[PDB]
Amino acid sequence: VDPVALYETLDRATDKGPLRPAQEAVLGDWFKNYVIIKLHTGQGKTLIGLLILQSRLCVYLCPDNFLIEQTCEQASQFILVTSVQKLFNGLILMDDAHACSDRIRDACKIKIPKDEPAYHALFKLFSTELELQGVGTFADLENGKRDALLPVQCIFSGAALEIEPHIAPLEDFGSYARAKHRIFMSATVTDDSFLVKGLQLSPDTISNPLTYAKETWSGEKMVLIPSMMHEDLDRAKIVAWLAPVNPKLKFGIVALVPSFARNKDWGAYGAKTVDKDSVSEAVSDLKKGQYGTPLVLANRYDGIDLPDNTCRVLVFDSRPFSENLTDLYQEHCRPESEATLMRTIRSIEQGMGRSVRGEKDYSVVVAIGADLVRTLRDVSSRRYLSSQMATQIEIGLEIAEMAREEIAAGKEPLAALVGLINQCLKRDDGWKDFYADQMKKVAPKGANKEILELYSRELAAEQAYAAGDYNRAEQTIQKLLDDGLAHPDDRGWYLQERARYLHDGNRVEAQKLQVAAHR
Amino acid sequence: VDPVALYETLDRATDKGPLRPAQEAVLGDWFKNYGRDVIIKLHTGQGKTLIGLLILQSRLNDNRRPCVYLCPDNFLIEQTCEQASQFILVTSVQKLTILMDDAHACSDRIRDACKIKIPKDEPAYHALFKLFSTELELQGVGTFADLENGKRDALLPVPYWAWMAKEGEVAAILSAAADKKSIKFTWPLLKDRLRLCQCIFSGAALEIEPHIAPLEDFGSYARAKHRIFMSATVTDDSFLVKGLQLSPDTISNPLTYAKETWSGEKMVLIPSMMHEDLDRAKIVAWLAPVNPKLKFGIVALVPSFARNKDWGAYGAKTVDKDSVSEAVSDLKKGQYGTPLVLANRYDGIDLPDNTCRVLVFDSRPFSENLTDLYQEHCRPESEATLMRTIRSIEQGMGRSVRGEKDYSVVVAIGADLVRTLRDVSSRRYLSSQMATQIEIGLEIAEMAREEIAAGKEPLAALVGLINQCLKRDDGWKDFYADQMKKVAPKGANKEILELYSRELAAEQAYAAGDYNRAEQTIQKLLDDGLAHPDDRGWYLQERARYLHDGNRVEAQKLQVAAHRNNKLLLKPPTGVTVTKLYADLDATVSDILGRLVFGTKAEKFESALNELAFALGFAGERPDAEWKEGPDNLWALNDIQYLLFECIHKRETEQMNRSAAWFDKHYLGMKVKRLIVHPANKIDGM
Repeated sequence: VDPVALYETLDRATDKGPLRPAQEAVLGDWFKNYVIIKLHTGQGKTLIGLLILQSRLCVYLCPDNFLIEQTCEQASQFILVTSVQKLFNGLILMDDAHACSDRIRDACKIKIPKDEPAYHALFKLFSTELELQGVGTFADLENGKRDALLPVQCIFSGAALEIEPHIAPLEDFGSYARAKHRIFMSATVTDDSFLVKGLQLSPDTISNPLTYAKETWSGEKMVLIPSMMHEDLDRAKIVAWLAPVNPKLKFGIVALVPSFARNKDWGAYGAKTVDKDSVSEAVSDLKKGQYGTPLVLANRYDGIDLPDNTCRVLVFDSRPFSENLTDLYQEHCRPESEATLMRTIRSIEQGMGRSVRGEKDYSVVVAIGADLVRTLRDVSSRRYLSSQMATQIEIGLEIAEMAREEIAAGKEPLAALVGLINQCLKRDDGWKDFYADQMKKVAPKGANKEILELYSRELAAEQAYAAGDYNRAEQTIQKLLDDGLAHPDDRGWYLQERARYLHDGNRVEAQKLQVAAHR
Repeated sequence: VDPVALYETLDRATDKGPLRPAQEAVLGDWFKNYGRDVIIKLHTGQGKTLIGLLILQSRLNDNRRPCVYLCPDNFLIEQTCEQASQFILVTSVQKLTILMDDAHACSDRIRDACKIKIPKDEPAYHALFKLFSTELELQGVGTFADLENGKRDALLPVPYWAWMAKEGEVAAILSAAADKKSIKFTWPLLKDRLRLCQCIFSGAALEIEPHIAPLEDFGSYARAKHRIFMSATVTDDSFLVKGLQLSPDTISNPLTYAKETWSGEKMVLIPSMMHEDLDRAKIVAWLAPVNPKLKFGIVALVPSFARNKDWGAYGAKTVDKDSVSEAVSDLKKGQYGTPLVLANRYDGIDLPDNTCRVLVFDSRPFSENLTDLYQEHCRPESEATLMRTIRSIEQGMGRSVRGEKDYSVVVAIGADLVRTLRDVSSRRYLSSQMATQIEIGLEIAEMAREEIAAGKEPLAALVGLINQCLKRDDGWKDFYADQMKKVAPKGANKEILELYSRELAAEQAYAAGDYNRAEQTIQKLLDDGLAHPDDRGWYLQERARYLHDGNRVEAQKLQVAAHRNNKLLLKPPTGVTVTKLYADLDATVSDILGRLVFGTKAEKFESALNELAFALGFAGERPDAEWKEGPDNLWALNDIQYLLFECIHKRETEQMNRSAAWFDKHYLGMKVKRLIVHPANKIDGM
């Protein structure tokens, strides 16, 4: 049942030709051998997925329900697909593996808020581990605010009662771990080094992505970082520019924004401030040419398809801070740690994977905020980023250089920004060929072996602490520091991690470690 | 610029893959060569829109411009260049360096646009009727009265000698009618090229047409710098020589894909060769009333505007070639309750995927052109007649597919396609694809007979076979997947090309005034022995036809000899004197039985009432069509006994008087039984 040849048995629509060359190859390499099918989206990952889920003659998986009833239509234009909220139980394929890692993370955080009565039983019951330290800062959480940590496995914070381990406990999804092996998919822009934290699977075959030999470069992403062109284009200007209704544009806007408070900046101009399934409405009307109203989504940097003129402009408004509070509290506590940089970058990259879904596609991405700049400027963070991303980012940086040249030539920053968006929109060949020259810097890479190993140790520390063998966690962090894998601040923070692993043991050693970290 | 590499520079929509293997091979073959004329064939969905546009883009960017694809109709001007959004100049053929699609369809829109048709309502009919009132009578004393009484399909020519003798009077009468919708579009052409043409009368319309469509007159296509007449692999490309003015070379070197065998699916049905309880009288009872179950479009194709009545009475949506532009779009929406009905739409509609999974093909496409009916009268069995009817079969089934894994149910039901698709000689005039697809259609028809032999309802057997193509049946798919291995595309038979090219050159020679060079070319053809002896008489008429402009004595002797070979030809006013007169048998009698029914179209009725003599073994003639006076039908029952038939109101009483006087004049005192064509029996009628 061979997925390179037997594709010619599909009584496909008149609009459907052969396979891509890359599909011919990757289907063959799957077939001869059988993991991350890194390909530029628009190499027909839908078709690759459905042809593996034909060669299994066993089902798809995807972020969340809104798209999946739509995506099954290609089993009509060319076993039944299903979303990931189903089929698993606690006791093949997947798609957009980091984008769906957030959905499978939020399904771990079954928090319940403090106005539901269960907290008032929880707060006194759990008190024996937290009251001994927390009363020094009981202030925000006495009023129900979320801004305070509770100094108690799972984390606890001043907001809701919160079943949230540091790693997402997605192991409570059973058959995910049990099948012989299962293919993923992921755009080549993905930093798949995060998978061992985002999806827990182990470093080895994650380091060998299935890849066409000539797999190279794709997606005309004009990734504007206008926070490195001028402060006249700092974040507040774009909201007050692209949020109004403007049906005179021939393509969709969308905006991706960090919090439900900032819906009051975009929505001040009447944008369609949807929720996590009414997005279907504004995306479908943007397909149906209703280019009038910018769709806007809070804290959903992921799991949206916007092929071709459905979006030539995505506004990536600000540096993400998660739907989950532990991932936020660590941003305060570990401000230049590897964990914080990779956790942010894994979203910064995924928050650009929406507005391109074709191989020859073109797209403005505007990604803005000086804190986002602080996260993307560092060469170490472009080391975390994929080399396709690192190149596309650096091309974005060169466009910001040309934009600063234009402004130095006296061009008003918003009129230069309109000009730049004109270049990508109107297929300006002097821009397209410039971009084609610049793309020769692209080459693919495997997952980063430096980091998969450290994260397997950190992950193993979490599981050993969970498996009743805190001693093996002590050995893991000792071995980690002896190998020198920690960043200079983590050389302090790991004493607090060790202490958290040891507060169930001899209380005094962990206490001395915390005192040694507290400074 | 290079069409091998150009494809990957396309800003193509996310739903579009790479360049196909067939397209890339064929575009190597184009680019390593032509980058003036060459045919192509390429199966539907091999992307002839895509191929056509990589070529026309390729030409447009090396500044060799303008160059244009033709859509076979006005409907498609949007549906084609939509794929300049999904991936330039384009236009409908009725609006006109031109690199075709759908070669026979684009031929025919170039012919029917170049053909006068004047209906009985307008004085333009009656003034010409007054003009030719003597010579039409002297070509059918009987039939000349059925024009004023006005049966739709009584049919008379005006002879070449009549036409040339009254040239300026016709030109004056119809210049005085140059504004009418019956005349307006054709008029800049045939008002000048009079003598090359012929003119034919019927009791509902009259027509005027040249024997070769006047391509050289065109503003653009006549002066083209390159062409490539792409067509579906279904087409027998042999007909394009005269319709599109090819060399034999151009058609002889087609750029098909080097490893092509078969692609595209048509479940061609011939229900009239399954059972008579499945011929057109059965299929009448089922298809057009509204049905709730259907998930796919249905289009009824009928030969002419008068044939709408049955499906319209059952209630299918009787749109026309203009108003179809709505319903064909609502077939994409979901209008599946009510089928369309289209008259004479064997060409120019493209119905991809579920826009049509069922198409009905009612009857043998006797043209919107009287010229082809009267050449079916002059030459009922010639190569030209068999080609011009077989070609319309080969086009009509090509409506309901435009992909390669696309699929379709062309239901072709005619009682005369019985006496059309059977003959292997007639199936010479097909591509190897279309010939094989038709033969698989007859084996499929036999399998429907086997279902009826399993006692199943014949219509339900059709609904079953419909299911076997709707639901991608393992049976039909593997049955086809076994049988089509026999095929690769043909070139063309040089014997046909050379014959047809000499026919063309004879017309062009007479247009040059070299009537003698045309005449010699015809004699040369007969000395090469290619034409069957029954076509020889038409060629003697062809010799005489041009010679009448200046060598009337030999032309008259030739016309006498033409009449001696085949009497249904034109007969001169002087010199000629009246001389004294199992399944394939089932099919041919069924074509006779299908026409002899009382009140049928008169030409069909009379022709069946002549052929019925030979089906009964008598020697038959049509004196009103042969001797041009006297009875419409006359048989010798033996050399002393005869049988006679004649076409109740006042005016019809003249006919039996004249035909009696003719018979008593030429066949003096011979014994006869005399009949009149009426079912009425008071004022034998049989």
